[PDB]
Amino acid sequence: METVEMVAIATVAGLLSLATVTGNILLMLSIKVNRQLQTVNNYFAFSLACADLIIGAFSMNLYTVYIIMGHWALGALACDLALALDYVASNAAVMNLLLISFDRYFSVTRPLSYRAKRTPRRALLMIGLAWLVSFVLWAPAILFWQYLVGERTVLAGQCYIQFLSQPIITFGTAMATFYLPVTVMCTLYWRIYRETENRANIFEMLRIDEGLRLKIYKDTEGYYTIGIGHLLTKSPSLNAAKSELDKAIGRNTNGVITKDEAEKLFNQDVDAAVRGILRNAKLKPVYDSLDAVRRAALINMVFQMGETGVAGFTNSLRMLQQKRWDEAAVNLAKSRWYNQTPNRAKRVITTFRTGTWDAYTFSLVKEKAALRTLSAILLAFILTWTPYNIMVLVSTFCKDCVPETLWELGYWLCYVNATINPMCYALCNKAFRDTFRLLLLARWDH
Ligand SMILES: Cc1cc(F)c2[nH]c(=O)n(C3CCN(C4CCOCC4)CC3)c2c1
Ligand SMILES: CCCCCCCC/C=C/CCCCCCCC(=O)O
Ligand SMILES: CCCCCCCC/C=C\CCCCCCCC(=O)O
Ligand SMILES: CCCCCCCC/C=C\CCCCCCCC(=O)O
Ligand SMILES: CCCCCCCC/C=C\CCCCCCCC(=O)O
Ligand SMILES: CCCCCCCC/C=C\CCCCCCCC(=O)O
Repeated sequence: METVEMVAIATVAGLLSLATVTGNILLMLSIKVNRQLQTVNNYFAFSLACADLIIGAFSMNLYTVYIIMGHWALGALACDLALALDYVASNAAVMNLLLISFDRYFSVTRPLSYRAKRTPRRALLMIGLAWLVSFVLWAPAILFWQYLVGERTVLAGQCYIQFLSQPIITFGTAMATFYLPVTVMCTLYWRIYRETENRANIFEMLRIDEGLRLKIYKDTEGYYTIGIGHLLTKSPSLNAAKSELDKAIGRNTNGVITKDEAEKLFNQDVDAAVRGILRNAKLKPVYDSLDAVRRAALINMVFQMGETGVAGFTNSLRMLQQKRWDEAAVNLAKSRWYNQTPNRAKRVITTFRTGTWDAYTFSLVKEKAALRTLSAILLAFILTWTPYNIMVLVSTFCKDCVPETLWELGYWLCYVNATINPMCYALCNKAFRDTFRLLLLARWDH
């Protein structure tokens, strides 16, 4: 190729590599230097940054030299090893995105059961298996295909994957590395968004009715409580309540906690309440029949009265499962509950009557940094890997239709995912953005 083309491509690919190596190092150092970033989900982000660092420093630079030189000069053994390192790191990134998606899925859908298992030790176990599965699946086929076929069909001065020669096998790998992971992650995201907004509404409902307290207080029984009726301990000690609070959050709070930390505790209490409802033979048929809004009004009653208290409304529960909401509203209002808390009872009864949030006046979806990051890193994956996967799709129906140049650009677009991944964290998380700025200004300072 021309000397002018060699300089132009080397500069663009070089600057892209520099942006990839810098961004993923900044992401890794951020989790290392900042304690507030040292969360179980950020262990997977560190693992993803490791895969993206190989892509930036090794894959990108070595693939660009291969295109510029127009041939492979390092030999057949260096070639297959280079391709093995490349494919395993690229798949490890996809596996890490699946780990981020599943962790976010189980922590939102199951805040009680899953957070018993959500320790850093289990995150490290899942990270290692993800990297090991990527290796066991792609490296043996990359290196030993030539021995199983009986010949190395890749010429000297050429470096490419031998088993990806036929377009149907390329499509097979595309299904396993793109089409199936994307489908799985999208289905997981629709469930995470629906669950998050559903739980938020229960949180905002009880914030109006029961009340939210950021500091440790004593309940009616005299036990230390926090947030929306979250029991810390039954022990008559302030320090014991503080120790149990620091255990539940993971930091030295010393009495005071944030709204988001109180929401985390409340969602464990919602899971504990729903566990009791399904285990109660008198509350299970009505709960299964009610919609998301009317289920929350039943949970509201469980948080105030208790399991057996709501079960006392034999007449009312029967009319709610029969979808006769005007009838059940009359029986619910004619009780000791309505007389004790008239303002709260009317709001809950109206919720059962209408099946809407008109009694409370609710705000739109508060898209938390974690939800925004997941959506950004998933869209980043779809955007950068779509060109190559469309080329694979047209390759199956069109033999040798895709030119050498297009494959080279489609390969380079897949690597751009590694460049834009730390940008997604910076754009969605304020704690990452500030640490990125902090580390960059600290590096410029000698
Ligand atoms: C480092 C290196 C050196 C070379 F000489 C290469 N030759 C060659 O064809 N590649 C490909 C580059 C793209 N990569 C993708 C495939 C889709 O999944 C994400 C990774 C597969 C190997 C080479 C890579
Ligand atoms: C086991 C891990 C795999 C890594 C080992 C593969 C060998 C890679 C060697 C890289 C040396 C860099 C030389 C740069 C010139 C490239 C010239 C070319 O081949 O076109
Ligand atoms: C050729 C080089 C390949 C190296 C890949 C190694 C596999 C990556 C392993 C995972 C890194 C561990 C992630 C957890 C770090 C915790 C960060 C912290 O909070 O201190
Ligand atoms: C775990 C780290 C291992 C990485 C070591 C990399 C060493 C690669 C060395 C060069 C291999 C060249 C061997 C000659 C192959 C034949 C060349 C040809 O087909 O023209
Ligand atoms: C021959 C190709 C060479 C490529 C080497 C890089 C590929 C990574 C391979 C698998 C190692 C598995 C990583 C396990 C480390 C555990 C890290 C942790 O979770 O703390
Ligand atoms: C950031 C954007 C910059 C993009 C840089 C990459 C530019 C590469 C573009 C393609 C030029 C095409 C090269 C000519 C190949 C001819 C092969 C043929 O005739 O089939």
